[PDB]
Amino acid sequence: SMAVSPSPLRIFTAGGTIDKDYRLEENGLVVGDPFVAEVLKTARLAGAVSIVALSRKFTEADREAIGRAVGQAVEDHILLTHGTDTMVETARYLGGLPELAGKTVVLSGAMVPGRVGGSDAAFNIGFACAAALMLAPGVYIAMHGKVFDPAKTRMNRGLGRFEPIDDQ
Amino acid sequence: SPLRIFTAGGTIDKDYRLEENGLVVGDPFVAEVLKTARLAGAVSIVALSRKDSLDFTEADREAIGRAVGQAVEDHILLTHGTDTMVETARYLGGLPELAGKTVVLSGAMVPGRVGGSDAAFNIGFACAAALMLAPGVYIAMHGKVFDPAKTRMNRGLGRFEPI
Amino acid sequence: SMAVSPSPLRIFTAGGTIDKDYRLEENGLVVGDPFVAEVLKTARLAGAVSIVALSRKFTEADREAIGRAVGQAVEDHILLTHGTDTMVETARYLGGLPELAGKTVVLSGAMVPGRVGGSDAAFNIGFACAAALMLAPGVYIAMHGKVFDPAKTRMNRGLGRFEPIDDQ
Amino acid sequence: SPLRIFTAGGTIDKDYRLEENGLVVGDPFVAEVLKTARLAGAVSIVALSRKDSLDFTEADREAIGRAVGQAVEDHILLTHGTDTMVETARYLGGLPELAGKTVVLSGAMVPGRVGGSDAAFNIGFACAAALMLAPGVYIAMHGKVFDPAKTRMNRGLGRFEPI
Ligand SMILES: [Cl-]
Ligand SMILES: [Cl-]
Repeated sequence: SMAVSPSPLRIFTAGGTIDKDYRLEENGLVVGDPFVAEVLKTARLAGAVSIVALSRKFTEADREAIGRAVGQAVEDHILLTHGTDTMVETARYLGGLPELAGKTVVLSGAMVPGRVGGSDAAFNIGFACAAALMLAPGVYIAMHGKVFDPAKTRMNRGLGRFEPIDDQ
Repeated sequence: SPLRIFTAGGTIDKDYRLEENGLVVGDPFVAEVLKTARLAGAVSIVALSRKDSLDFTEADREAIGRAVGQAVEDHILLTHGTDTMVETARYLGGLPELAGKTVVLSGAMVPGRVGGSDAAFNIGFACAAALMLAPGVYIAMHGKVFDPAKTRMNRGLGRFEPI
Repeated sequence: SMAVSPSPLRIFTAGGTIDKDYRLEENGLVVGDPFVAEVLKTARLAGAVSIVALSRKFTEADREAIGRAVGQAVEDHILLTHGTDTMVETARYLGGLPELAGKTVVLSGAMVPGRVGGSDAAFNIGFACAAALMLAPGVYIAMHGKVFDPAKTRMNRGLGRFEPIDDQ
Repeated sequence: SPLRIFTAGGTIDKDYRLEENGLVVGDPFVAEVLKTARLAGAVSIVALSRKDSLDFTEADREAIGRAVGQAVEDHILLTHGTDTMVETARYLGGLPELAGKTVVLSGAMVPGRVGGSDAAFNIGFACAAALMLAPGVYIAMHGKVFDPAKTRMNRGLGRFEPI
């Protein structure tokens, strides 16, 4: 009965801008290795986090595999790192799965790749890990130091941020 | 909810100076992290100290408490050295003046301006904790929330641990 | 007659991978501000270096403007930061201009953008600045910790480096 | 020409350690810069010391001289602390054993592992200097080549300057 640190959070990675990295062959960026693993490596965690790579790019098949992976996890606190362009569509899909009803599921990512100077990625990862641990069960987007309801959120391209959709 | 951030120095903020041939407490690293965070909402940062957290007196903790009480915000982050973080947190937890606020202390084991630092992760985690936790005083480090009354720094592990 | 530090090196910037940076609007890299200025800012220079931006991308017109700028400089030590894909063509062009005959002219750049993690850029800039100051008059490519003769150099794409062309 | 790199410690190599609550001389930063330099040619790196350059004795300088003499390479870079860089350089310049070699000393005013360091620029500049300069001993810092016999560190400027 010595103390055992639990590992209540599992992270799944689905690619996106957060993970982009330069390749000579492409003369540009590709979706690379998961940047969340780099951030957690130096986080001096008390426990650990289980990080599972799902994809590196989006068909209903791809969202369905994500829902299967999230639903089959033993953990009830889940972070999914993802591209911002279809994050709302994935989040809305996950919110329709009854098997997620007792889980806190947070999607996050970055507007700037983690491997590019001046990125929001490390901040967003810390914020989203906490959100996944602390929010009540449901599906959320955590970006810009804010929690978003997927049914009432859109990307504002001129602003470069997600914004809430006001009730009419 | 608007977040108020206070900076009290510590390892997180250390930076190299030629004159000292070593590290000193420099400008608050939380401002560098939040500059690139693309924040959607209400934040402001206030400097309180750059003094060594080992050199904080009961008078210094009383002045930090009064400064946090000056904020009308009910969500507070205080960046601080880890050496006496538990002493400041326990002091703040005893002030009836702060009872409606969520106050989170955080910092870093490695300076933000040194390679391989925990600082940016800790700032994001602690900002969320200050917005989401119920009223009280907490330490947010190591991807965990600690109760100050039941926490110590374990120098053998280089981490806070529960008592 | 107190000591005055000379500024014998002038730098011209013509863009390339070295200067690439992420933009939200593009969802990828563009040619950004000159990365050589960022490196020299923290170099604690004894003197200074004059950095002039020429272009951010290549027509004979573009090479001709570069030759005009280099030939009109008062300095006899010149570094041009440039993309690696046509560096040999620019260098060979400059080597044909008699008005450059007393100048040491070095071209350099980076295989990885300076603003991406793990870049060769800062090393290449320090190496190329020294090369421009120390080599005898002529036109050179300085990359990979090596000096290349433009008439006897090609990019080896499989290798990701310039290589010499052996005499037959 | 093959370059041999020797590492004698100094600010360039400093890194943060929890146990010290500050910087110590860590692993050689020149190895980190050259790992990403995509080098075309012949290089090797040899560790000599992590001892404080202020604490180098005449015996230590004699041992650095003998170590540089063990290299068959005629192009040498020695990374070193700036406090006694001029003393080591002047000592090496007097060794007839080294007369055919180009030996360049360099380092950094800011540790390579601290943000805003001169280290990577200084390493690239000093590698080129070691390949290109005529036989002799030099200091390569601040984008300049210094003659050790005619150089001092000006602590008021934070730069080497000619005498
Ligand atoms: Cl791209
Ligand atoms: Cl220190």
